[PDB]
Amino acid sequence: SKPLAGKVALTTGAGRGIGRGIAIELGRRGASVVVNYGSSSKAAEEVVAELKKLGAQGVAIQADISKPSEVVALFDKAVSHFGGLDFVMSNSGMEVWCDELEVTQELFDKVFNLNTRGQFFVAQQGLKHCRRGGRIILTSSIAAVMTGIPNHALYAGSKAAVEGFCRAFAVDCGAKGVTVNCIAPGGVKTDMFDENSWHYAPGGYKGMPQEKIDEGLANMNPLKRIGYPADIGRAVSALCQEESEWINGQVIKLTGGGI
Amino acid sequence: SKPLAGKVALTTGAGRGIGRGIAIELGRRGASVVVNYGSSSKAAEEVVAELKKLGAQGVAIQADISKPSEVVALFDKAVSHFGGLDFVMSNSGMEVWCDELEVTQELFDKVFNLNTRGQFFVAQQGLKHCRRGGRIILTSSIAAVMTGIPNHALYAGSKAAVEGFCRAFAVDCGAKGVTVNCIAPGGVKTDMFDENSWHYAPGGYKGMPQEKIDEGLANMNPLKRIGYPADIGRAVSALCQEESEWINGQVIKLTGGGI
Amino acid sequence: SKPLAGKVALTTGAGRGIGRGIAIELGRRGASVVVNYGSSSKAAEEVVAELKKLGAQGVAIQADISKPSEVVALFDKAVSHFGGLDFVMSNSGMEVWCDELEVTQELFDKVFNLNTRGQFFVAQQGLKHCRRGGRIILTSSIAAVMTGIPNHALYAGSKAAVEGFCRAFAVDCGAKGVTVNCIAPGGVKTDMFDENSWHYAPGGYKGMPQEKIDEGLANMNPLKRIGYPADIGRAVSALCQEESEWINGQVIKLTGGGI
Amino acid sequence: SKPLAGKVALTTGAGRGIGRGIAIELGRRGASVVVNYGSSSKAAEEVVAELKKLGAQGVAIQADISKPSEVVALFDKAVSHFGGLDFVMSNSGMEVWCDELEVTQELFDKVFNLNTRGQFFVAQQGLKHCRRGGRIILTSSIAAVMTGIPNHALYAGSKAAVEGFCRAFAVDCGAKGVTVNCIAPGGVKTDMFDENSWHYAPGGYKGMPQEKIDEGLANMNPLKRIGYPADIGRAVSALCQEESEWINGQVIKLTGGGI
Ligand SMILES: NC(=O)C1=CN([C@@H]2O[C@H](COP(=O)(O)OP(=O)(O)OC[C@H]3O[C@@H](n4cnc5c(N)ncnc54)[C@H](OP(=O)(O)O)[C@@H]3O)[C@@H](O)[C@H]2O)C=CC1
Ligand SMILES: NC(=O)C1=CN([C@@H]2O[C@H](COP(=O)(O)OP(=O)(O)OC[C@H]3O[C@@H](n4cnc5c(N)ncnc54)[C@H](OP(=O)(O)O)[C@@H]3O)[C@@H](O)[C@H]2O)C=CC1
Ligand SMILES: NC(=O)C1=CN([C@@H]2O[C@H](COP(=O)(O)OP(=O)(O)OC[C@H]3O[C@@H](n4cnc5c(N)ncnc54)[C@H](OP(=O)(O)O)[C@@H]3O)[C@@H](O)[C@H]2O)C=CC1
Ligand SMILES: NC(=O)C1=CN([C@@H]2O[C@H](COP(=O)(O)OP(=O)(O)OC[C@H]3O[C@@H](n4cnc5c(N)ncnc54)[C@H](OP(=O)(O)O)[C@@H]3O)[C@@H](O)[C@H]2O)C=CC1
Ligand SMILES: O=C1CCc2cccc3c2N1CC3
Ligand SMILES: O=C1CCc2cccc3c2N1CC3
Ligand SMILES: O=C1CCc2cccc3c2N1CC3
Ligand SMILES: O=C1CCc2cccc3c2N1CC3
Repeated sequence: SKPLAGKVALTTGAGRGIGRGIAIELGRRGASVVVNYGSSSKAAEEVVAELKKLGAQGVAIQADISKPSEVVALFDKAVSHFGGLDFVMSNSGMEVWCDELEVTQELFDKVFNLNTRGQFFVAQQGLKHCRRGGRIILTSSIAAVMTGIPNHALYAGSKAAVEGFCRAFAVDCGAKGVTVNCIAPGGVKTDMFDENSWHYAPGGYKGMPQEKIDEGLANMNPLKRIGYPADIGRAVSALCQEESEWINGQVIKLTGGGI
Repeated sequence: SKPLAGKVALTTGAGRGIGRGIAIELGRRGASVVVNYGSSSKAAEEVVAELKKLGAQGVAIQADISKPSEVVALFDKAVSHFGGLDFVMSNSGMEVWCDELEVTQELFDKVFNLNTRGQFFVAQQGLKHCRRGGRIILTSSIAAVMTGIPNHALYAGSKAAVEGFCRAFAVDCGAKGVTVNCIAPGGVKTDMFDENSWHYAPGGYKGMPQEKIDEGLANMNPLKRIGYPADIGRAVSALCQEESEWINGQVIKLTGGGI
Repeated sequence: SKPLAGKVALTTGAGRGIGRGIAIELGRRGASVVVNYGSSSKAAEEVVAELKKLGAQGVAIQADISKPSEVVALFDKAVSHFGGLDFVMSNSGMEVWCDELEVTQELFDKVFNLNTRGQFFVAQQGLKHCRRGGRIILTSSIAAVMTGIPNHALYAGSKAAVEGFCRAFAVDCGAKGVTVNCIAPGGVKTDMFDENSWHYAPGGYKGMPQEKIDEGLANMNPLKRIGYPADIGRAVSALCQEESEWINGQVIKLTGGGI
Repeated sequence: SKPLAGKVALTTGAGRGIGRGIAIELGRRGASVVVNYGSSSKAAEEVVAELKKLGAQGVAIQADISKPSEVVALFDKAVSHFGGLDFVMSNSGMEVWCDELEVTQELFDKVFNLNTRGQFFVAQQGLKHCRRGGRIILTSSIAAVMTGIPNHALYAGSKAAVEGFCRAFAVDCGAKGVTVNCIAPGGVKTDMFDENSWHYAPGGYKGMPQEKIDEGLANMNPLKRIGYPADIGRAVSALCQEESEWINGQVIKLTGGGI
C-alpha cells in the first residue's frame, strides 16, 4: 500500500489544514515529506510526528512563502536533507474579503505575494529540482471561477493567476519529465473553512452557526458531505502516482461534485 | 499492485484501441472486466486472453452501443456473469468528417446514436447497477473544445454533449455513492488515430506519412511523445481508485499537456 | 436608430418567449424578420403585427424544427419571400426533467431532435444561405455548464452539444464571411421560465409561488432583477451589428451576471 | 451613427496600439475620451488630434498605471476635466518571455504591477466613479488559457488573474448599475504584435519575417485575415452600448475565430 515508496515530497503550509492532510496522505503511501510552515512550528512538528507513527519520514522546515529568497532557501534545505525531490505541492494561501474601494496597495501586495508570487517561485523551484517522473501541483480554488461572490476580487484574481501558471509550467517542465497540474478545491474542513465558509453557504450570513453552514454545504454536495483534508490528500496522492502521467497542464476541481 | 482487486469493470468497445488499453490496465490492477465489442469479436476474445495472462478475469460480450435496448441487455448479461458492477467506462465512438452542407439526417443520427445517445444509456445503466464506491467515466475529446478544425461539427457536438451528461449524472449518482467523470483525450495511437490524425497535425494534409504526423504531434507535446492506449488506461485506473473519490462531475483532459 | 437597416433575419420559434423578444429587437433596429413558429400560428402573426407597428417587415412561416426537411423548407420559403438572408437566430427549444433511469429512447430522441439536431440543420441552412457579413447565433443555456442540478442530463447534454457546433461552424462559415456564436442565457421571463424556474431558484421546490421565485432569482443577480426577452434581443442585436465582427466562435453567457 | 453620444470614456494606454484603436472607435461613436498614456505623450496628443478630426472630444493625461496612487490621480483628473465617467477601458499591458528559472522577484513584480495590479486599481476607480449604465472592461488575452507556449508563465498568470477580477467586480458593481467584462484578444496588429507574434505563429521562430508571420496567422483565421486595433475598438464599442447590458461578468475572446 506504498505506491510512492522512495519518493520525496515537499508541501508548503503543511503544518495544518489541507497542507497537513496532503502531507499525511503522501506519507501514508511511502513518500518522505518536507513539512514547510510559515509560523506554525508546533503544528508542523506534530505532523512530522504523525508521519513517523505512519512509518513515514518527515522534516519541518520554516520558510515564509511570500518571500522568494526564503522559497529558494526552503528548497536548498529540503534537498540537503533528503537528497532530491520528486513532488512539490504548492499549498500555502490566505482568504481575503474586502470592499474593493477599500483595498490598498499594501493589502493587494500581501495577498498576491503569498497566493500568487509564492506559488510562482515554488513552481520555479520545482522545475529547478524535481527529478524525472516528478510532479508539481499548484493550488487554486473554485472561487477563481465562481460567480455571485462579493468583496472577493483579490482572492479570485490571486487564485485564477495560478491556473495560468499551471499551463505555462507544464510546457516548461516537459523536457525534465515533470508534470504540472493545479487543484481547485471546493469547501474543505479547516481553519480557513471555519472562518470563511459562511460566505459560500446558500443563504449564508456572518454569524451563522458552523453546524448549519456544514449542513447547508453538505446538502449541496452529491456525496452529501463536506470535504476534509484527507479527501484532498487522497486525490493529490493519486495525481502523484506514475499512473497520472498523462494528466498534465490541467486545473482539476476537487469538490466531490459540490461547492 | 492490485488496488482494484475484487472490483468489476465494464468497458464499451474494449476489443481494440483505447477501450482495450483501459480494459488491460484495469485488469492488470485487479479488476474483472466485461469486454464489450460491437463487431470485433476476435479482438475482444484476444483481450480476454491478454487479461488471463495478466491473471485477470474477463468476458467478451457483444452489444451494439448505438441501440439502447442492446445497452440494457449488455448490462443484464454483465451482471449475470460477474454478479454486480463497480466501474463503467463508456468508450465506444466514431470519428466523422463532413462538409456541413452535405450532412444528412442519416449521418447525423448515426453519429449521435453512438457517440452521444449510446453514452447516455451506458451512464443510465451505470446509475442502475454500479455499487457504492463505483465509478462511471464518459469519453469526450479535446476536439469538443478545439477551435480551427473544419468539417467537424458532428464530432465536436456529439462529444461536447457528453460533458453536459457528466455534470448531470454526477448529481444523479450521488445518493448511490458513485462518481461520474469524463475524460477528454488528445491524440492516442489507435486505428482511429491512424485514420484521422492528419486533421490534427500542424500543417497536416490528407496523405501525410504517418511517421511525419507522429513526429509533428509528439513535438507539440511537453513530454515529447504521442499518447498510447496504456496512458489512458493508467489514468482511468487512477480515477477508479478509492483515492479519486473527491474528483466528481469533472471533464479531465488526458493529453500529456499536448494535442 | 436602425443599425440593421436592409438586413434580413430568420428566428426559429419567434412566436413567443425569447424568440419573440429577439425578433422584435432586430426589427426595431431595421431588420426584416422571418418569424418561424412550430405550432403557435396566432402568436406568430401577433409578432408580425408588432413588427409592423414598429415599422419593420415580417412574415410568419410554420416549420417543425425537429424535422430537418422542414428546416430546409423553412429557409427556401424565407429566401423566396425576402430574397436572401443575413442573420439566423437558432432559438427553438424545450426544457425537460426526468429521472435518468426513466428516460426512454423516445424521450431522448424528442429532446435531441429539437434542441440539438434542429440547431445543426438551422446552422447548415445559415451556412448555405447567409450573405457576407452575416451572422448565425445558436442557443445553449447556462444549464449546459451548471453543477448541482438533478434529473437534467437530457437538457444539459442537448445544449452543451450546440456549443461544439458553434466552434465548428465558425470555422466552416469563415470563407463566406459569416460569424457563428452561441448565446447561453440565465433565467429569462417566458413560459418556459414560469414552468421551470423553481428548479433553479435557491431553495426552490415544486409549488413555490412564482413571485417568490422571481425575487430569489433577482436577488442573486448583480443588477437586482430577472432578465426578459428584450434583454436577450438587445444583446443579440449588438452581436448582429458590423461592430461585432471580431467576436466569432464564442459561447457568450447572457445572464446580467446572475443565474 | 453616434450611439455613445454624451458618454465619457477613459482608456489606459490609449496613445498607441489597441488602446488607440479603442479610443478612436469610441470617439467615432460619440464618446468624449480620456487618452491615458504612460510615456508616449506625443502619440497620445496625436490620438486627441485624430479624435478632433472625427468630431470627438479628447484629452491626454499621463499616469503610470503600474503605480496605484497615479491611477487614482488619473481618475481625479479625468473627472475634473469631463465631469464624470461612464466607460473605463483597462488596456495598458506588457508582453514578457523568460526562462522560468531566470525570473527574478523584480521581473515578477514589474509584470504583475502593470498587467494585474494596475487593472485592479483601474477597476476600483471605475467602481468609484462610473455612472449608472456604465461599463468597465478589463484586458486579458487568449494566452491566459492557451497551451503549448513556453517561457510565458508571467504573462499567462498576470492575464488569467484579471479574468478572476472581472467576475468579482461584476458582482461588486451591480448596485451601481455598471457591468464588468473582460476581453481576451487573439493577435492584433500593433507594436506588441510585431515584437512578439513569432511566438504564436505555427512553426514560428525568432527572426521569421513579419510578412510570413502575418500570413501564417491569417491562414489560421476563419476570416482569413489578422485582427487590427479597429476590430477590437468596434467590439468594445458594441459592449459599451446600452444593448449589451445583459452581458456581465464575462470573459469574451476577440479573435475573429482565429489565434
Ligand atoms: N479550505 C477550503 O475550503 C479551501 C482552501 N483552498 C486553498 O487551499 C490552501 C490551504 O487552505 P487551508 O488549509 O484551508 O488553510 P488554513 O488557513 O487552514 O491554513 C493555510 C496554510 O497556509 C500556510 N501559510 C500561510 N502563510 C504562509 C506563509 N507566509 N508562509 C508559509 N506558509 C504559510 C499556513 O501555515 P502557517 O500557520 O505556518 O502560516 C497554513 O499551513 C490555500 O491555498 C487555500 O486558499 C482552496 C479552496 C478551498
Ligand atoms: N484515438 C484518439 O486520439 C482519440 C479517441 N477518442 C475517443 O476515444 C474512444 C475510443 O477511440 P479509439 O480507441 O481511438 O477508437 P477506434 O476507432 O480505434 O476503436 C473504437 C471502438 O469503438 C467501438 N465501437 C464502435 N462502434 C461500436 C458499436 N456500435 N457498438 C459497440 N462498440 C463500438 C469499436 O469496437 P468494434 O470494432 O467492435 O465496433 C472500437 O472498440 C472514442 O470514443 C473516440 O472518439 C477521443 C480523443 C482522442
Ligand atoms: N427562458 C429561459 O430562462 C431560458 C431559455 N433558454 C433557451 O432559449 C430558447 C427559448 O426559450 P423560451 O423562449 O423561454 O421558451 P418557451 O417554451 O417560452 O418557447 C419556446 C419556443 O420554441 C418553439 N418551438 C418549440 N418546438 C418547436 C418546434 N418543434 N418547431 C419550431 N419551433 C418550436 C416554440 O414555438 P411553438 O409554440 O410554435 O412551438 C416557442 O416559440 C430555448 O432554446 C430555451 O432552451 C436558455 C436559457 C434560459
Ligand atoms: N497585440 C496583441 O496581439 C494582443 C494584445 N493584448 C493586450 O492588449 C493590451 C494592449 O496591447 P498592444 O496595444 O498590442 O500593446 P503595445 O505594446 O503596442 O502598447 C501597449 C500600451 O500599454 C501602455 N502602457 C505600458 N505601460 C504603461 C504604464 N506603465 N502606464 C500607462 N500605460 C502603459 C503603452 O503606452 P506608453 O507607450 O505610454 O507606455 C501602450 O499604449 C495589452 O494589455 C496586451 O497585453 C492581448 C492579446 C493580444
Ligand atoms: O476558497 C475557499 C475558501 C474557503 C471556503 C469555504 C467553503 C466553500 C468554499 C471555500 N472556498 C471555495 C469554496
Ligand atoms: O478525437 C480525436 C480523434 C483522433 C485524433 C488524432 C490526433 C489528435 C487528436 C485526435 N482527436 C483529438 C485530438
Ligand atoms: O435553461 C433554462 C431554462 C429555464 C430557466 C429558469 C430559471 C433560470 C434558468 C433557466 N435556465 C437556465 C437558468
Ligand atoms: O497576448 C498576445 C500578445 C501578442 C500576440 C501576437 C500574436 C498572437 C497572439 C498574441 N497574443 C495572444 C495571441
